[PDB]
Amino acid sequence: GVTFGGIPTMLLIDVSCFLFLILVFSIIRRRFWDYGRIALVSCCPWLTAIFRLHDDQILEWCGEDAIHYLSFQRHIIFLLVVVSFLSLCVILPVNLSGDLLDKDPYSFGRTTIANLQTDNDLLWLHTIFAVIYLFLTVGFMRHHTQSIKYKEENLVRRTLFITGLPRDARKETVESHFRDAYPTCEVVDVQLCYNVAKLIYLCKEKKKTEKSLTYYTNLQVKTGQRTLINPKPCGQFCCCEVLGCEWEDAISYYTRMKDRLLERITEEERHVQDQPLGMAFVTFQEKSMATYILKDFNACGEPQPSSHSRELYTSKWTVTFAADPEDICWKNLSIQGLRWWLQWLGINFTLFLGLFFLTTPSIILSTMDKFNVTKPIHALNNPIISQFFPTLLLWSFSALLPSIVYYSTLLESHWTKSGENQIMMTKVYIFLIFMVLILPSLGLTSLDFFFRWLFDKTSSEASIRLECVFLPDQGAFFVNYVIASAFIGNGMELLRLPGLILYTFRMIMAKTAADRRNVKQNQAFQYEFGAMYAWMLCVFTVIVAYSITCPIIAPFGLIYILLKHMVDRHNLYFVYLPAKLEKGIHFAAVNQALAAPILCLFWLYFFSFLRLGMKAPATLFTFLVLLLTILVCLAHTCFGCFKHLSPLNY
Repeated sequence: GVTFGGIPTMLLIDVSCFLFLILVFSIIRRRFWDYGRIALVSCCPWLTAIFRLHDDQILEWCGEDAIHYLSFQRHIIFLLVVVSFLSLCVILPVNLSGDLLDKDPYSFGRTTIANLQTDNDLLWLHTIFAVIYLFLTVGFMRHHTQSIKYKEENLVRRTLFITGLPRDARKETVESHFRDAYPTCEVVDVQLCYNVAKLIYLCKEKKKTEKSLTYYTNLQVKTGQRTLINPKPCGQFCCCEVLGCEWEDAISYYTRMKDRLLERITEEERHVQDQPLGMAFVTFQEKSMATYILKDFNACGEPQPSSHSRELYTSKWTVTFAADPEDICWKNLSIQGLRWWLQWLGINFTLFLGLFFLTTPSIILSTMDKFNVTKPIHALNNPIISQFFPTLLLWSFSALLPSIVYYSTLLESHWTKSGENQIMMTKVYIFLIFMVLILPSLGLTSLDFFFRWLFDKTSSEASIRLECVFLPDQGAFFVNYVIASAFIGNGMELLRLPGLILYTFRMIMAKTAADRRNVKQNQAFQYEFGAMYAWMLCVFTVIVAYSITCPIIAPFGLIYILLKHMVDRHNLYFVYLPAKLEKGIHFAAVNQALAAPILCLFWLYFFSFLRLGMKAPATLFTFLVLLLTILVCLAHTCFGCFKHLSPLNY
């Protein structure tokens, strides 16, 4: 646009959408069955509960994982404050002090690294600031890691989760082994695991039926008469008497349902003892001896046999440090061995095969156009559904692709919630870093095209795609992306429109008023750390990568992180029941945060390669910094994934 790269108009549109979303949420928060405060049922009260909520209140009402998440967000806020100061006060004047682009005062290109000549000997300032950004990111994330570790030392954990037991072991034999082979440890109790998933589900259904029964008994006794109900999907409505939907006594119906639940309960009680899960929860009297056994097993095989060794297949065990009882997924704890791995290689391999060729909405849409999918629509339908259907399709594809990557991890079974969240964070962040940042920056549309251009080796007339990175339209595109994530993205995260749709569908498809109450008290679910970390890290990566190339994205990134911190302080309390995950997802998020300074260094290395060329001083300096910061971080990942093998860690 003729204005500042479309930033004024797009910012006005996004802030208007944010205000409208705030208005809609303020209207619907308590009216839509307390959807905006759904975790509390499991003068703006919601707006003043994020500026008055202390950290001690959050530590109690949301867990220590929420505290770690909010401390990470606050550290990112401070880092972005420092980055915005440095950029806006040094790099932006330097970029504006250039004549390589048009002299229009209201021009976005003037505020980019492309405005400076190759012989200005001032791109050294940009490279030095890239190194400074890397150092600042490392320092702030190490401060956050120090904060996590002080809460990671005790953990009051003494239970060890052992898998690989034969389906013939007993508590007596397990205790006999742990006594005969390790005389210095005091075993409290061994809890063999059985396939208690259907049993738990039926127990929960029985409890819900019990609450419905007591509701319809208290109501009956207080009103002096019973209540008519119509058990059928969408049976509350259509008061006209029709066949199929009949009005039947509530007390008798709920009593029959409770009796059937009880018969299934006792049948599953009988049948659950015949399906051992080949696992055990051995809890010791001291974390010292628990860690001693953990070092004995996982740190090197097992160099201490016992009398009950062959009968237990001690060499086949996999002793872990266990997890919180409420983060263990007994529903999908029953898949082991070659399974969960055939499923992993059937889910994630299919996802990789699909995404490798259809990573972006652009390539997905262009495939449809080539295969004459949009031809029936675009035959002759007036200009409206011709210029608006393709853009409507691209937004939809964005959402759907992120969401499919997400669900391949809501699948994958993932025995523990902490294990599910860490893999989800890794998969979603890696996919987003390519769908959002790398491929659109380079002008590509899929990972197949990315690797075809790379050839896995520097060859041919390359380094032309490395100009779409620094055009004064890619920078404005990502500035507008950060603005949208700041206002539209955070407004939609506050509103939770798809969740509201599903909640309304569940409520309307409820048999009775008691059935409408069990939905309200069970709608709230644990906060999706990892799922939210990946999005936050993706936007942060965009901000940092384009913080020097275009020193205008920094204030908008600061605005985005402030608004996201507010929205997450709101959602962790009014919504999103507390989660008890292992303190490893936070470390993984800290490790994945360095990809943003790494990609900033990549951007500046690309610029140096384009202008000064290979073997130039600035280019070689940036390349050396990139190689060092990647090897240090890569060796930092091969350290964590192999730390338990070191006896020093124990």
